[PDB]
Amino acid sequence: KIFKPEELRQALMPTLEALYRQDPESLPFRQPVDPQLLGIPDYFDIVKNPMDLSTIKRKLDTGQYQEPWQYVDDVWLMFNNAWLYNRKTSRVYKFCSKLAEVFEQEIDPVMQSL
Ligand SMILES: CCOC(=O)c1cn(C)c(=O)cc1Cl
Ligand SMILES: CCOC(=O)c1cn(C)c(=O)cc1Cl
Repeated sequence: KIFKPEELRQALMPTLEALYRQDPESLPFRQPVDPQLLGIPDYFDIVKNPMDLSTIKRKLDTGQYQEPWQYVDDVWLMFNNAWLYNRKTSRVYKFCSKLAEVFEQEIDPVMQSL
């Protein structure tokens, strides 16, 4: 079996809600990184394809995903960007690692139900 495109929001939104529920860990991920505002002006020199929770949520609300892998792909893009840009000792890097642990715990039982 599969999750059809029209089933994606109902099946996958709880995994995204679980990320948002992590506070403070999700806070650096809720909106697109604004390099000038955040005092990290080299961000787009390092990160080629930004991704954040608000973008994923909009795509999941508005039918922009056709298959589960596309949602999962954007989530890992968001995490990988943060592990790439931020130092291993940094708050954002460590928050990213916590969110990834939460994501794995939430997405695995959903995808393994198929
Ligand atoms: C996936 C449900 O969305 C949230 O849980 C959520 C969404 N936004 C846009 C927020 O700013 C905060 C939360 Cl908690
Ligand atoms: C809202 C504050 O966000 C950040 O400070 C931040 C977020 N991300 C995802 C980064 O990769 C780097 C920073 Cl500095």
